[PDB]
Amino acid sequence: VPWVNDAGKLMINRGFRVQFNSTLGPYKGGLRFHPSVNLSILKFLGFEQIFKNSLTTLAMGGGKGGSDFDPKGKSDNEVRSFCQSFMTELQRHIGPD
Amino acid sequence: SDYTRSLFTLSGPATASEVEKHIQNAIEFVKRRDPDQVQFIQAFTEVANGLAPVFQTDLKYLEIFLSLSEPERVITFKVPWVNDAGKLMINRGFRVQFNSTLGPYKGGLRFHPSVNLSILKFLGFEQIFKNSLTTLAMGGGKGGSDFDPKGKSDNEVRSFCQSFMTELQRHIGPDTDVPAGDIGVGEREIGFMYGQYKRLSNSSTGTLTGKDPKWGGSFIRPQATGYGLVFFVQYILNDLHNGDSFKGKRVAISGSGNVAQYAADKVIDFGGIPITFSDSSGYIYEPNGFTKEMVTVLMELKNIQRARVSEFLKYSNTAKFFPNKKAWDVDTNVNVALPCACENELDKADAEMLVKKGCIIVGEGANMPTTPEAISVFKAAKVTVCPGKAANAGGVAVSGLEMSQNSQREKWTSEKVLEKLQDIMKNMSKACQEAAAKYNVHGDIISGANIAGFLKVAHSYCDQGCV
Amino acid sequence: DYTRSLFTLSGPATASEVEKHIQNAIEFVKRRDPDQVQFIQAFTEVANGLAPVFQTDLKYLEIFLSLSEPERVITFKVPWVNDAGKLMINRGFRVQFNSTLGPYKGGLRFHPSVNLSILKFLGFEQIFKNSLTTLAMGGGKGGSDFDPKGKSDNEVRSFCQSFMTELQRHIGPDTDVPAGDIGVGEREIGFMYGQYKRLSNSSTGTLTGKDPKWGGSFIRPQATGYGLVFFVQYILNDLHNGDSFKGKRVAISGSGNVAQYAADKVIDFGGIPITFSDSSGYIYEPNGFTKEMVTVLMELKNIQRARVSEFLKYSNTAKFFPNKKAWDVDTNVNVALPCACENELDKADAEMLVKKGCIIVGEGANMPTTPEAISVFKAAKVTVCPGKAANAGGVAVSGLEMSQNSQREKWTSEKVLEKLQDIMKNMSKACQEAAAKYNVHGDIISGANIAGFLKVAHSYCDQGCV
Amino acid sequence: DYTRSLFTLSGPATASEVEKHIQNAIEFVKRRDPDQVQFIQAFTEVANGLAPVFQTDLKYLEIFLSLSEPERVITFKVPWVNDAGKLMINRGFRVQFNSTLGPYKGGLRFHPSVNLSILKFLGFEQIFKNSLTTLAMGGGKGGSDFDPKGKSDNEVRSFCQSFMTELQRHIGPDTDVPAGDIGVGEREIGFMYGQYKRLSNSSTGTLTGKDPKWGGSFIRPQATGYGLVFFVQYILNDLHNGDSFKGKRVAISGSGNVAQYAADKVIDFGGIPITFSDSSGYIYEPNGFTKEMVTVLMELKNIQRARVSEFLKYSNTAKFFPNKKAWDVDTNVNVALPCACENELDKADAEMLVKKGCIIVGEGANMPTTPEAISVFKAAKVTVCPGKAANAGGVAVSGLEMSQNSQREKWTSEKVLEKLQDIMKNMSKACQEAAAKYNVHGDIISGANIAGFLKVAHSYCDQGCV
Ligand SMILES: NC(=O)c1ccc[n+]([C@@H]2O[C@H](COP(=O)([O-])OP(=O)(O)OC[C@H]3O[C@@H](n4cnc5c(N)ncnc54)[C@H](OP(=O)(O)O)[C@@H]3O)[C@@H](O)[C@H]2O)c1
Ligand SMILES: NC(=O)c1ccc[n+]([C@@H]2O[C@H](COP(=O)([O-])OP(=O)(O)OC[C@H]3O[C@@H](n4cnc5c(N)ncnc54)[C@H](OP(=O)(O)O)[C@@H]3O)[C@@H](O)[C@H]2O)c1
Ligand SMILES: NC(=O)c1ccc[n+]([C@@H]2O[C@H](COP(=O)([O-])OP(=O)(O)OC[C@H]3O[C@@H](n4cnc5c(N)ncnc54)[C@H](OP(=O)(O)O)[C@@H]3O)[C@@H](O)[C@H]2O)c1
Repeated sequence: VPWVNDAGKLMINRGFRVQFNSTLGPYKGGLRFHPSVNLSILKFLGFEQIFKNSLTTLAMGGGKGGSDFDPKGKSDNEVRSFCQSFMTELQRHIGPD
Repeated sequence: SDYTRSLFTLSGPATASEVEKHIQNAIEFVKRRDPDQVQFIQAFTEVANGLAPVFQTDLKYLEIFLSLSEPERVITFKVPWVNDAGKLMINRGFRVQFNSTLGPYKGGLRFHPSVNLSILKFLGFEQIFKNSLTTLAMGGGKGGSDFDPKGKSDNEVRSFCQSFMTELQRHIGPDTDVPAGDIGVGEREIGFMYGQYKRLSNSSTGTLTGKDPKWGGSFIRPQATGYGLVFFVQYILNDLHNGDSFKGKRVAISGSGNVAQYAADKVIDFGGIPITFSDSSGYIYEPNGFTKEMVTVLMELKNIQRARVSEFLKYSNTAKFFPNKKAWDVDTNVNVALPCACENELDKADAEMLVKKGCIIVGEGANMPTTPEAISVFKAAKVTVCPGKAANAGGVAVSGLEMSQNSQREKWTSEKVLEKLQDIMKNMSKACQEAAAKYNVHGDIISGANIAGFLKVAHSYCDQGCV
Repeated sequence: DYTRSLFTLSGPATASEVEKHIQNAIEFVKRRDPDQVQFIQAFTEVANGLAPVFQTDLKYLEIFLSLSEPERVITFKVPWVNDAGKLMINRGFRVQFNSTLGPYKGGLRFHPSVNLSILKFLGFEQIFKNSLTTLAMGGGKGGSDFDPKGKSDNEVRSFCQSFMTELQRHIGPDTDVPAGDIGVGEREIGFMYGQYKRLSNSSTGTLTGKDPKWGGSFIRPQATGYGLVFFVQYILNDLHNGDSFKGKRVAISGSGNVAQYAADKVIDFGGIPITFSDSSGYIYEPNGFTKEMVTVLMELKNIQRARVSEFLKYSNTAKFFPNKKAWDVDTNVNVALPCACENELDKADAEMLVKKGCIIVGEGANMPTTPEAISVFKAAKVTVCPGKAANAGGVAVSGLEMSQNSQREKWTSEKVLEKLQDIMKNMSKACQEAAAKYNVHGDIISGANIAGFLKVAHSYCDQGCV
Repeated sequence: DYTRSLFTLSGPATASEVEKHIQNAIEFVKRRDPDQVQFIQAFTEVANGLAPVFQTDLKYLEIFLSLSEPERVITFKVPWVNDAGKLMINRGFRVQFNSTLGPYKGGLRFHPSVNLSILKFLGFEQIFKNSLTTLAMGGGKGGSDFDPKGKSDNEVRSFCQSFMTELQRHIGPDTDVPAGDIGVGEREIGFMYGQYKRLSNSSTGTLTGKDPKWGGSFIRPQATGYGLVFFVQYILNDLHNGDSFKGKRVAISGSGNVAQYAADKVIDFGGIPITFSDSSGYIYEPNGFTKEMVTVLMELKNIQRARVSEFLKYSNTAKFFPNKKAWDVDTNVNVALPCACENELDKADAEMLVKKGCIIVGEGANMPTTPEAISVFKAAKVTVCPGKAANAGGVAVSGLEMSQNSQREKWTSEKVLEKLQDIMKNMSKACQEAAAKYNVHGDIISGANIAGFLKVAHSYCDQGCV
């Protein structure tokens, strides 16, 4: 995820979307922006999310995603720039169904 | 002019010691992001250290290099398939789409139980810069699976290939990502995957390379790496050794596989005399050289009989075999050394032998054949070393020519493909020479290959807005 | 003709009949777009240039009218954030005028004056210039009212990325291949290419003018100047009974890329370039500029950004005349190549050139020769090669760039140059033949109008007039 | 507020300062589109109606200006072959103005007067009318200068199919859902729907106004008239402390669909409709029209296309007055419902109605009440229900049609009617609350302007101002 901060400097962060299971429905799960984020954590949350979503009785599968992007210390405009760049790639892999 | 200067935090010239520290900071940052990707960390380190002269002119290139070390896209996916017993099996599939600045992601697929993300990232990262060296419009990538072909029936490999391509087809295409073969993926696997891709996409395009000539394949594929090595060395001899040539030169070749065989054939076309071949058991030696007829016999022994080099004495009264020794040990003057066997095969002692025997140039057919200590010996002796990442790129170069033929919907003759491969090696050799002279030192082709490969990607990356 | 029944007007017509029908067409265009001053004027000028065709068959006027409506125009909001962090909104356009002969092809202009009327006039004319190249290219034009002046590199990047975020939805390697223009050079093409590649996840020839390292072509810098000389050389051969540039004194105006490379190619053909110019004046070498002298001039203009007068420091034979046009030079001139700007060659300049011995004019710039200057040349039987054909070398090489991308093969410089020369050979022959066919022999301006129009018109009817 | 830093202007301003800023905004809109007279007037009128909002925070003026640029406008040539076998070319349009709250939504107009300025003005206002419905709908408008008058059914079919051949590329059930308007009724909706389904190979709610047999909704013909009466009914309850239509004599102007169905719903609520009108005059029933009498009037107007005077043949009690407006009727009038045309209710008409006892005006037509008429009503404390809210019933039911298509379920007539009433219930409440918050209490005209705008502006900032 390349994005330009308020100082005009290019920053590069890592984005993830773990699409774990779609048996009962579309992948469903939150996005976490935090410096601690990595594949192991998102897989653990996404794996468990399959079965919590199953318990709801609704047609929802399991997934989880996010980035190591750290919101702390960032201006509103810097968050906007990262969010737009993050979704520029993510949109290719998601959708209402 | 410079349109991206404001984007970079690191900038300006730097001393050698400042660059060494910054490289350490970059390495540590890469480690923190991927603490246990040992091969990828090592790959980032080796490429970075080869670029110190560029970083000394402008530290912005180190920031660009770090940004290139993050893949644009990595796809991991479950691959379900049913074996011949009717049991469900699950394997992991990968496609590392590392960089597309110069063109579509390009890189092979490996099916082997050792495959994991770290290995595919190290191969994909280095592949960006070799593919840049071909001068062709190709990015860098790598993929595969932990699926183990050993012990599997043809039908089981077919089942896996179809399920694997069922997911991969979603992320590749003729203008996006063109995979190829590697360990565990040869013509059988390329054929099975191409059929599945064609069926799902309902199209006939050059989305894989390594295809059969009957459906989109290219000539010169078996000969590409050996021929390209000899083409590269020939041009270095003319440009850097004032009109020198392979003509009349005794050429010690190590290895007896496809690279060694076809390097010898092209050496003969250029008038050189190949005197040796080798394998893990020893080396064979012809005092007056091997002819094309003799190479043909050796090719049959290795490719059909699967014999050792010693078997060749059965066919030649002049041949001599020396057990448990390297080709570099041969007692005769050697003017050109072509290591085409494996990494670290030419050590400090071998290089010292070769200098005394009269070696003027080394051409690497294998990957990293020359040890660091051997390279230092060659540098002091003024023996040119042609780096493998440039000299053995003929195989990937022909894969690019296969893409060109598919885009043009025209199958080229053997002669046209060969001329194009030769022209690619001419421009690659000139670019390595020019980069070395401009940035580090004249005649250091190893430095020139590192610089020329990187800079084309980095400048294009800035042209494109660093996205 | 399988489309004959679709059109009401048919058969030959007198000049007065053609004028009446053209007036009815113009009025219809005015009612549709009452205030698009530039577009109405462009439709009028092209229609009047096609009178020889309309007199043979009035059906062509109805075809011309149906071509005057763009297939598709897209206007869109472009939001972007400047370096002060403030949201700015600009208007973006892509006029996809006609795709009969190939994908919509045409440049992008970033300038505060840009509006729909201007882009429609440029896009309409671009259909017929692109037709003349003989390549499979349609016609279009686009851009934005974004003003690059005063903008940082980063602000141009932000705008370019947002602009292409919308534009990518409507373009493609087989659909619409834009290029550069005023305000859109190497910087902007690179920023837009990167954004397009990221969004489409593909590496294709959807823009031309790219750097040779990623899909670009050789000869692009030299394309317009080289093509101008190729075209004049072939017109001299075809229409002036084997004549050539050899031994001819050539007055060149301008000292930019077009003038520099036109001079280089003139020398290759044995011509003698005697002048260069800029806004300050013109320089003159009585025995000509050599390739070495041109190289010195190129260094002065491209590196030092100097005036032409600086060249006198490097040549003792050179003379500088301030505040004068190259056409004023006191010597025999056989060829005039205006390569500076529109309206640089006026009636008085043309009368001078005729007296100095000028036999042919080649337009490297856009509309350099005024209407009265063209009348003087026509009455004197001095051939004028229209810019729409003669300066088409740039768009020609952009088409060759599309071929190289489709072939995924970078041609050598020599192959591109041979391809460009063959294009200019066929263009000159088609201009000559069209002029002769319609009874205005030697009128290369008419021949260029007819050849460009007719290939589009006939192909349009072949395709069912959709 | 996460978008504050993006806007240059911020903070409160006096009324005169806001007037200066609005003038600067108008001048900017004028320079961008110098000759779009209708659009400039629409921007001016909406901006002046939002002055109270701008006074609290000038950032809302910058947001309003950014909304005035369409996200996307597509213009395209429409070729079709008429019954004589001749090729005709018309211009097609789709202004996709704003999608902040949902897919672009707005009708299509086939009329020779159609141009970009008119469609932009209608599309811009459609953003805020659709916002008022509380439904997830953006704003848009489209059509063609194609003239249906004099055309055979087959020619309309040919044009509709060619028109949708291009339009389908830019619309979709989640992208843009067009509807009917002048020149585009059931016939045209059916022809276009068939073409869209064939090309897309899908059956979705990409058009509204469809027949109930294939994706259509009940209450579509009655929606605007019924919704007008619902809106006034709730305003009477909310602002006039429990008042209602019951027992009220209602002067209605016009005799088309809006007037007819408003009269029917007035009767349902216990009101007495006393007048109808057309360009020739008005008819008057001293004891009111019954539902049966309205049914006779509907047959006369929709079949036979007769004048209102023709109703006197069917009623001995009816009186006809030539060359006069309904507001002139000599009797006590409690409610006025202008359902004919813009500017039909002028200052003199408002003074008459106040004297006759009028307590509320409900606008079925677009801008029926002149500014001077509005001044008279405010002094008399007569509430005016703005058309942009009161006549939103048609677009509201178009949204309910989208919901039924998304659910693949046809609702009963009663369920659609219930949802339409609830929408008008919430719309009236939102208008009053907006007026109260900005200290224009009881000014439903301002409350409708503010509620429609603010939902879009706040959502626009929520979404990052893209
Ligand atoms: N062909 C290509 O596409 C290509 C491209 C780039 C780089 N390369 C590199 O080039 C090298 C050889 O390629 P190839 O196609 O010739 O492979 P190959 O067909 O396996 O031949 C390798 C040869 O080297 C010999 N060898 C291995 N280890 C040896 C040792 N320790 N001492 C002496 N000889 C030894 C092998 O003999 P044994 O049978 O006794 O092992 C064999 O004759 C490898 O490093 C490969 O990665 C190949
Ligand atoms: N190169 C192409 O492919 C291309 C593409 C599109 C259009 N054109 C047209 O070709 C012409 C310029 O081509 P170019 O690329 O060579 O542009 P350029 O590099 O800017 O050079 C233009 C030359 O003309 C001179 N000039 C401008 N106004 C003048 C005047 N009033 N009197 C005398 N000289 C004057 C300029 O000198 P100063 O330094 O004093 O301005 C400069 O030397 C223009 O008509 C342009 O629109 C060319
Ligand atoms: N129906 C909707 O959902 C909808 C949608 C958009 C806009 N509108 C607006 O609502 C109003 C009417 O809607 P509608 O569908 O009921 O239209 P309609 O079916 O045409 O009815 C309009 C009525 O007004 C009359 N009229 C026109 N000009 C008049 C005048 N100067 N004096 C007196 N009567 C006059 C017409 O009589 P003649 O036959 O003599 O003209 C006709 O009876 C218009 O302002 C229109 O813009 C309605």
